[PDB]
Amino acid sequence: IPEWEGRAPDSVDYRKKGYVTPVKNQGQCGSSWAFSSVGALEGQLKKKTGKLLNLSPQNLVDCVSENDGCGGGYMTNAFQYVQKNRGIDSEDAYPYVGQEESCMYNPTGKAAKCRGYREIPEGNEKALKRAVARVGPVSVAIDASLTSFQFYSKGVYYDESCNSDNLNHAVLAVGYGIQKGNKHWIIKNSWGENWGNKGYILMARNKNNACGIANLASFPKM
Ligand SMILES: O=C(O)C(Cc1ccccc1-c1ccccc1)C(=O)O
Repeated sequence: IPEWEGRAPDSVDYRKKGYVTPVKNQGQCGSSWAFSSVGALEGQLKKKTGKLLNLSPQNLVDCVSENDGCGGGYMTNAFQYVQKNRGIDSEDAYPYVGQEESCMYNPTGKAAKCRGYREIPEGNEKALKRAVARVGPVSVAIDASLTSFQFYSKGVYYDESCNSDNLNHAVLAVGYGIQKGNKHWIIKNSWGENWGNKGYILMARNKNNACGIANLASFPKM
């Protein structure tokens, strides 16, 4: 029963399974791509080794040379860096500063490795669902620019004005399900525990790829 085949469960929540580290705060730096990347790596590290450890977004901000540090970046590029670098440091060994600095990677602080990555077929929410169910938390990019998104508190978020072609923010899909009849994705943000619902938002699922949720989705292989 390969990932893209067979019975995917109705709901999944990796927070309940010890796959998800505490919600972080990226601060004034535009590094959600690095927080989304470390989130997906943290999930695979837990699955592979049984240990849950904060990995270093600053390691990615400083060292993934073609990403733009606090100016944006692609999670695919972050996974490729960890593969070619033969590791990524832990948060404790390479702590978050909130601004791009010179690369200070140290193998002594290495906490995970990467064997490559796969991308979800663009716009395909069924493939994203099967990936979350079979692999673990998946990095995704969304339009987070709307006031309705930024001041979300509860419920399943849907806004017809969300622009699936304006992928301005990277987050982590840690599960999916249904709430009062409304299908959703369970999304870990990087705006602190004070944002949304303890740092999380439920985003509409199977509603025409709302906010672009399946347009730039990927996971690392480990
Ligand atoms: O197509 C989607 O995205 C799913 C549905 C689904 C996806 C993947 C594997 C199985 C199912 C499924 C179908 C019918 C009953 C129970 C489960 C959904 O609509 O939630």
